[PDB]
Amino acid sequence: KYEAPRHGHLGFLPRKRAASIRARVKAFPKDDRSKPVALTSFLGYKAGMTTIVRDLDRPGSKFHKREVVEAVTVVDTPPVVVVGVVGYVETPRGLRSLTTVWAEHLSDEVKRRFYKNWYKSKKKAFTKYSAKYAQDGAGIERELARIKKYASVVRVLVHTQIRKTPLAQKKAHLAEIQLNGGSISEKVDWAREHFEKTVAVDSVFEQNEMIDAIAVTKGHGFEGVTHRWGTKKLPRKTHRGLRKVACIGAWHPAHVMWSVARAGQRGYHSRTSINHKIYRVGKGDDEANGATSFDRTKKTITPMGGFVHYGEIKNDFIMVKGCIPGNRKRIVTLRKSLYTNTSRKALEEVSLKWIDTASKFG
RNA sequence: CGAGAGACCGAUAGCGAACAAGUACAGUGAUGGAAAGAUGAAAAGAACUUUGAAAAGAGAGUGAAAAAGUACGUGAAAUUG
RNA sequence: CCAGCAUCAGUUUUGGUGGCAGGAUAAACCCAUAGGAAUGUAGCUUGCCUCGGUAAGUAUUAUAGCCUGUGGGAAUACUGCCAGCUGGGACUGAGUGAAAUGACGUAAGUCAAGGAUGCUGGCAUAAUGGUUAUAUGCCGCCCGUCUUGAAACACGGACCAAG
RNA sequence: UGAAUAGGGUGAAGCCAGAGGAAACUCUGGUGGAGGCUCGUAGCGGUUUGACGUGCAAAUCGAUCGUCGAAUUUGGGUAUAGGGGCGAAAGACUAAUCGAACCAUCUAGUAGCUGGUUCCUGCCGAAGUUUCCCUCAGGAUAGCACGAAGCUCGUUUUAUGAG
RNA sequence: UAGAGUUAAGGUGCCGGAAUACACGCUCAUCAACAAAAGGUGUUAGUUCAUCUAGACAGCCGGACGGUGGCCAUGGAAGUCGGAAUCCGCUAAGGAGUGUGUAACAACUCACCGGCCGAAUGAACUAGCCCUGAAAAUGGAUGGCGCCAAGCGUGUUACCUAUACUCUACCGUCAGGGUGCCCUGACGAGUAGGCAGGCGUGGAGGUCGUGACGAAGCCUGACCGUAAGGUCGGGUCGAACGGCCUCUAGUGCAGAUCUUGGUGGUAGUAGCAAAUAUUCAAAUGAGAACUUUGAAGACUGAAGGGGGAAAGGUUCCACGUCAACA
RNA sequence: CAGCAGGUCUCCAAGGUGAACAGCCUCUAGUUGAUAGAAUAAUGUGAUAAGGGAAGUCGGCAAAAUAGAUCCGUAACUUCGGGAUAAGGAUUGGCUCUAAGUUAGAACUGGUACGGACAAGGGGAAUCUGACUGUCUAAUUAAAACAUAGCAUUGCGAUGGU
RNA sequence: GCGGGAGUAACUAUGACUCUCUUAAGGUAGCCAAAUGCCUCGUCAUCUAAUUAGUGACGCGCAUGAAUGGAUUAACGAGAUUCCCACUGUCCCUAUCUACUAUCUAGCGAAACCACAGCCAAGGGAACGGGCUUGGCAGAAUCAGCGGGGAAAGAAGACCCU
RNA sequence: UGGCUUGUGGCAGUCAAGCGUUCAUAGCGACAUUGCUUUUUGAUUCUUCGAUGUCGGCUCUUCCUAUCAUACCGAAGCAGAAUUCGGUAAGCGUUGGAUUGUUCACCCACUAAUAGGGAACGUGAGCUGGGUUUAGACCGUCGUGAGACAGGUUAGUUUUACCCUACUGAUGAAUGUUACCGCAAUAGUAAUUGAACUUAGUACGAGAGGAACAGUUCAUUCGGAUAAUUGGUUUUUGCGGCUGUCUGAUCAGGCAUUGCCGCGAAGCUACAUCCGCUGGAUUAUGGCUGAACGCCUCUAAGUCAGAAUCCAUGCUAGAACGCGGUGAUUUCUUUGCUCCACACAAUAUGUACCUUUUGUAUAAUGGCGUCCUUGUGGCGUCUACCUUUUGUAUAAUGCUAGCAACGGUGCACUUGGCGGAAAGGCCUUGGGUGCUUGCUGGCGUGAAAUUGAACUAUUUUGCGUGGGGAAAAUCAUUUGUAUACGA
Repeated sequence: KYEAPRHGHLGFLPRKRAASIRARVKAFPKDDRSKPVALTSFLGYKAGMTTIVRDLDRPGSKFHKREVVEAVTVVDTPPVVVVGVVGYVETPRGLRSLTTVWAEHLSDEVKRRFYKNWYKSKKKAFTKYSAKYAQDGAGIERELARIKKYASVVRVLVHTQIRKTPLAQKKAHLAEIQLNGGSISEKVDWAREHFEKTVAVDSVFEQNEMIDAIAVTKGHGFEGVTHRWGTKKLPRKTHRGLRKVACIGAWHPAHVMWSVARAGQRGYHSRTSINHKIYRVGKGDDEANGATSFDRTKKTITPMGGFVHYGEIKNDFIMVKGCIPGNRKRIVTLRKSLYTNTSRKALEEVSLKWIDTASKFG
């Protein structure tokens, strides 16, 4: 009953498909016990990268404040629209509300979405898009919600506004998003001014915190043991056992556990990557790219031309030094970081020195 | 070749074979060699009518009975509604 | 027709409770009186040191050990009784209606003998109004053959018919 | 005894000429003939590697490798049949069988060894021990109870013999 | 062979029926649950003795004396190396010495012993509960829950307890008294094996009885009770077979990698025949990618062109069919 | 046995390119088989590439260097029949011109490269045995086994030896 | 078919030569640690980041020796080791793209093939239990995957004795 | 082979005399033994012939620490530092080559440095087949010999599709429904080290030397993220060279020889880019007040400081963990009106105690009688939950109707308000229903109309009847960073 060393990550079991295109995360990043109102996460779309030629954050370096080449995902963040701020409190059973406080006017892309009109799946009943529901009487009793003592974290059901980013569809992408803030009272009080229609981007993301890069990754294949775990080939490479593996079980006992080196789905969950440090926030048009060299390929920010398989960016973006899962077209969900490691390098803006602009190709 | 009988069978028995069993077949080849019986008194083995394309499905006649209809005794089960 | 099980009245056998007694014996749950040996508690007096106590006298306040003499108590190992009370096995008898072997008692009769059940149950050959889906709960490891020894992870059936 | 090797490279031996040499060596050209000379196809042989083995042939298929005017390859006719035929040898070879072909009969040869083997109840029910064997998974005999007919103890008291 | 009457071996906190009982006791560690040499201020009892108001013992506090460096091992020996004498001193204590210290002096402490204090303390010897010695790999792993009494000894009490024990009847063969058989003794778990008894097929001397106004059989129901398998009854048959009375044979099935065949199984799963592109339109028709025809392309041309012998023998051909069969 | 990826004597010989009968490619001339469409995982089946240059695996197995024509230049030693294409270097086609008609000599330019499809040698240094060519285990042993031209003794006068 | 025991040279160290026993009587030319060596990482030089191969000898021959022959000695090979030059997907180091299928579908239609049953940890035990004792755990309609057990597809084991 | 013992023996405790400068234990240890144990190395036929296939390594699937290195501590016959030794404690890290078949044997270059033990050593239906059970041929050694050997050499079979389970991915369905997502009662997880800037030329020393402790950065290596300044691939779509033949020829265009061969960018990726440590519980050990026990000291009362691991932070998830709301008439075993009145069929706090008949959860469990076979047949009427105990509706006056008094006590529970904020609760005005105590009167006597019937109180479900009311989608066409198919 031996062991051979840990080639590949064990605990992505089961390797379940992330059906919904936007990433979810049950364990949300807990409160900013500093900022009086925030959100927990936000929204993005994966677009492309640039080489930010700047200078180091770590100030005591041997080559301190030199020229530094760096990755950056420049993800488009249009602000999300509220349907209603749901006032989750407690009861003596559990995490149960009392009322929501609706928004009056929603967006336009609420037409096609609020349903589950898809084949081999359940509906919803005729809870369609909004008429004019509970907000008038509901807005005052969320004050009385904290007076219960039985009171929990108040949240807000949101939807996107799409075309603004170059993707042309008008059926919105849904999610609930938790409201953070100072205390339970404050994430209710200041969130009354949030449900009006649209929220702020800058409430959750302060410039130069960190931002944990969760999104939905690509489904690579039905990947075998070589790529999915990390086995080799045998150098004889004949017969049956080329890209196979050896042991799955063991003689004594016959019954093993969930470590075994088999084939199946790779990637494609709502997989969480850790503290990618936020570079800058730029609202409109600032940085460019497009340089005629081989580096890595096919995602170009305002060159001569545009991006391939996305569209040219004329919106409002947030720049994360690092990355975030998906590929082109894929809609992402940027969660914030609860444990912010390094000291916040805010107040002033971070350096942009110069950047190229030409073709990307020949 | 004929007759008679024995505590001597009634289609897995016994002569290879009860019946077109050496004949649709197989092996160069004296040879091996299976499937395989069946109405009634009289065949009268269904005219005629009606539906469907033939198959198939219903009324009507013949005859002692059609609760005998041609693949024609009695009929069980896996199989199979 | 055997076992379980049977109206209603009377009785045996075996053991105990509770009340009582004999064999045989006297300690006790607790039993008198006289003389001598002993020595505990309360109260008083006296002496000495010290603020807290102690020693001696106290038969002259009240009471006892252990022995001797005299006198008086004394329910039970074993064994039987009461059917007061309490639980059962076991026997006799009931329209009409026998024969043989008995006892004691009576103007009476009972015990004891000796003559005679009813339905299913296991299941091979001549039964009750019957086949049977079937909760819940408890018991619960099936052969022909070898060997001291296989439900066993020894051999040997889809299933039916021929031999 | 009949049929088959296109194409392509060299050339001793024999014989002559020309320059040169005392003479012979040397030395320059032509004429010419013997090849396991020699080279590539026909005919013809089998080193490596992958896929098959319930599939196309009862040892198969793909990629890859050898020889050829010599100890050359091949067809047809005809002859040799089991202790014989036959050998540069490997009992290779003979109808997928060859260390003695195959077919049929005597033959249902035989198996001191192993396995399998068909109603029930009742009466009633042991033994794994031995003298002994060219004798050992056996069996003559003896120990113990089968079956059937007719009949058969000891508890313990006096001593005697032996560690 | 069955229900009662009484109890063994052994159990009662709980899984799972029965004391969370009673009395006394060490110990409370979850002891209970392996282990020696060898060892211990847990903690209790008995016996003997040193020791004690004749001032036990501890802590704290002193005198550390004169002879004197006693003497002697030895290079040196110094109380302080080895070995012997064994005191005086001052006669209310200091030995010719308990321990440390420097080669050693130099330095220091004290049983012996002094001074405060004022009651039971201490060595042996014996016994018990504890306690130290004790490491290995899949999930409690020295119990599931867990228990500090729901542990254990000693003494006691209550409840539970073998078809045996035990009551009485019943089943099996045989004996005696007296037939017909009844009373009735002793035993009855069971494999080989023998005997007895009972059920059994084909067949038969016998054969009358039953039968076409409904025989064997098929199929289905009732269906006695000793394990063996057989009588009656219902739907139905269209000719066969038993009273009586006894004799005879190829005479009872679960099995040797067996035997005669169908049917199951993997399974409607794989296979569906060596990688020389196929696209589009028509004729005919019930049905057309396939026959057949046209347009167009892949493809080979020392053969996909041409063509004789062995061997086979009418398979060519035209006519004619779509069933079995590809 | 088979409507099986098979065994199976044996006939005839055009064009231009490359010796012939390789290859190349059209004629005379013939034809894609007794099932089919769409996507095109894991896994088994084809090629490309940075940097390194043997470091890896029983295993240079696998994989790489190189290649023609013509000229120069080149190693021990012989059974004198030999080794040589050793090593070490240099250049091509095409077109013009030499000559109004093999072939070779002069002359000019360009590209990644003149054999441009196709096609076409790795070399240096030390060492064994059977002389050479040849025979071989039919379903797990291609060799040092045995033969080989040649040589000797012995049987042995053939009416031999056998 | 082709010997033993004993004694013996300056000096560490050795036995030329000599004697004695035994038997029918005791070997030359030339070579050695083997397809044969117990003893032996023997003993020495050179090579190697270590290097016993390459190549240089040592003598310490368990047990070399001339016709089913020593020995001279050139050519030839799908046969056998090492050093040396250029170098290499074998590996470092894996990625990417491509042909065909898997996924999925139609048709007709295999294969040997028939145990009640299908958790694990501890415990007893025909002796390594999903199956038996306790305790923890364990639902069904469905498809694609992958090589660990049970021990597959199969033949009365290959060792081993009669 | 498995079992057994530990033979042959390994390890430790350790008798501790010796000997190391004095000196039983810094160290060395005569002489050996006791317990443990299963490793050197084997005793035994206990259990096995219708299989019990070998070694070193590649690859991938565990657990323990008889402990090499990382956290924490103490001591020396140790000057700091080099050197020497012992305790708490299993989360993680644990090299590259050469000799040799080969770990053993035996050597080198570094590096922070290169552990121990078991587990069918994962381990031939994943893998090599060098190591490892037969068959060409030769030598040594032995026997009369065919031939043999406890001695060596040369060639000489790894077949195929996993029945059941382990098991890794993807869909389909269960207390109205439900697109969409947060709790953390729980499940899976991640992990290491060095150098340099710099601390400091300070501590301490004869001399070589150079400690405590900070702030700062980065390089080996792993996983997840990874598509821009890198490195390459890109048959898709474009660009360079050579041969033959056809389309009538020239020519303009094609098939064909891998993408013919020669050179880029879609589409992907690394040889590459980005990122990564909170609170709680306690041990060795040291003290703190103070014992057991006049002094004393960490423990009996009393009371604190305190370790990688432990344990949680950080991320995934069938209330036993995808929480659960707004707003409202579902994919789906399956019947399906948004209304609500009457009637009917069965079950229940542990569904008791128990027992006979082919047939008891069940009345044995008001009282009395006309009828009346009679210990029969037949006819008529009916009084909670919950609690106490001998038991428990427990309840003594022939029945029924009417009236009066003490003037209290119980329950359901509307209307009206306040407040908790899901456990939904109470109180009181108007209103509704029932009960205590005492007295008095009557008991004759008849129809309308209709029928199949219940352990029918209660609760759940269903049918019949009746009056005012009423709405989402499945398919499929076409596509994605959605991709295996699904979702």
